[PDB]
Amino acid sequence: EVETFAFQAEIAQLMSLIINTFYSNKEIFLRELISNSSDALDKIRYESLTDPSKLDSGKELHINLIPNKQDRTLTIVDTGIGMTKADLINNLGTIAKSGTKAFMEALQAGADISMIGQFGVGFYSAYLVAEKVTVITKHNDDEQYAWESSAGGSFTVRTDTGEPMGRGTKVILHLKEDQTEYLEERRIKEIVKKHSQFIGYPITLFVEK
Ligand SMILES: CCCCn1c(Cc2cc(OC)c(OC)c(OC)c2Cl)nc2c(N)ncnc21
Repeated sequence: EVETFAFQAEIAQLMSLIINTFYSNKEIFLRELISNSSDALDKIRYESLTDPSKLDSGKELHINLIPNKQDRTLTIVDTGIGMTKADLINNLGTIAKSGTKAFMEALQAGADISMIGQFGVGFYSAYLVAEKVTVITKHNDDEQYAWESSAGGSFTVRTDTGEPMGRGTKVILHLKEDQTEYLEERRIKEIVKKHSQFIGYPITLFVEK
């Protein structure tokens, strides 16, 4: 069964703001996702010091950027800690609620959208460039799941019967028609070099085709 949930009002409201505000500097969505991945890889690495069995789902700690012009997707892959079902449905949105208030407050005071990351809600910057985001994730303690939202105030969760991923997270950005620049190799390299040059894991930019 695919299950459908309502975002908290405040989260829905943030997402509409990100979709609706005029803001040209959309490229910062990629460092927000990569930094989420880097945080997630730090977590698993730390947890495995006191529990080496946590890496039985895979030792390699890395980030892949995968463009696909044919599906119009950019996918951000990591082998970090992953998320559980309770993360996806409840936990993450509960934390996200206060970062959302603070972010929204700071924007009136003239902070700008590029600062979303300081408020723990940088994931939603994905909606600057994506018409739909699909999140595939596998935590050690749990099953593999697919979360997916086109905003509009709802999200879905189902158990994923697709490829098994070992441990980690794929964020599949289904790009808006006029955002296909983020599928171009030189563009991605440029942004990674500009905003994400000091990440402590290998980041592989896959090329087509
Ligand atoms: C915000 C901290 C943790 C959530 N998280 C995120 C960011 C994130 C945050 C969310 O809430 C604020 C969120 O809920 C809609 C989310 O969706 C599945 C993701 Cl994807 N990315 C990763 C990742 N690559 N690996 C592990 N955990 C992640």
